[PDB]
Amino acid sequence: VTLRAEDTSQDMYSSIDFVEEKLERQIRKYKTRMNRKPRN
RNA sequence: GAGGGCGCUUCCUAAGGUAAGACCGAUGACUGGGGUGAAGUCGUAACAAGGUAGCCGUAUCGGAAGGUGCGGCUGGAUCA
Repeated sequence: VTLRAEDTSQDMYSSIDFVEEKLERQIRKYKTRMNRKPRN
């Protein structure tokens, strides 16, 4: 898979914070999108 | 002689002490919860049949979201 992340906050430190946490929650979205190649 | 102040004790008796509380405030080592703020860190849950739909009352096991089970209802689905 390929997935980029050009996102924002007010602070660049807060963009590193909330956007890399957004990468964590993206992999949380990518659990069944990765692991569950069976949906049944 | 009567009566009279004083003569003359007591009654109630103001205050002070006692004891055994109760009330109410202040106060307090450490400590339980809650709210606020970071943007640490743990996590996939709750949201779509939101990734095991849940949601209750209840018992019980988790660091924690939570789980297991008793029974009930859609404020639930593909449509059963």
